[PDB]
Amino acid sequence: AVVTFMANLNIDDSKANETASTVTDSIVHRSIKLLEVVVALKDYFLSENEVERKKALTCLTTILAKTPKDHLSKNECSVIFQFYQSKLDDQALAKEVLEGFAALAPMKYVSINEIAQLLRLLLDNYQQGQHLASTRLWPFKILRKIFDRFFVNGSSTEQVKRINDLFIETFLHVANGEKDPRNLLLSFALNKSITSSLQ
Repeated sequence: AVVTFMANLNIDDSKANETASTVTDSIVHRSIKLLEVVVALKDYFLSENEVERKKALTCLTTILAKTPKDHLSKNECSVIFQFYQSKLDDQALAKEVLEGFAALAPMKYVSINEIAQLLRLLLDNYQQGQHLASTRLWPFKILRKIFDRFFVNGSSTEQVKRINDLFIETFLHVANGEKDPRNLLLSFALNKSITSSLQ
């Protein structure tokens, strides 16, 4: 418990990769530290300033990404809640929760409805891609992972069909405003893949 507390105090000093490796190794080895770290960080971002909130969220997303193999299904479902109420209550920090969605996506203990709730909510309240280069850049990343993991027809379309059609408009949701080449490559590659993959 003391190790988690000192790591959470030191991350405020921006130790960068020093604390990330230690926290991820501890989580992997113990496989029970996820609840301890989330409850320890619960009051960490409770402060009014958004700086503390995003500094906690970036490391939480990093440690979630580095440990996607093992995670409780009920805990997995509980993960989404605080994130989308973080979307709803506060703004100007949703990018970190976008990398959080990208990190929690590879987890395969997701119910048929929970992934449906994710895909429905991710574009509705936020409306990603309104302005600024990165805010329109990350949505391509998150859609790339969500396509590569489960949206692709790995198991045909026995129960995924509901996402398929709507996916079209979210790809259209952030479009007609990309000028830097890397977003252009993202759009071209995803469209080329989706022409063959999608029915």
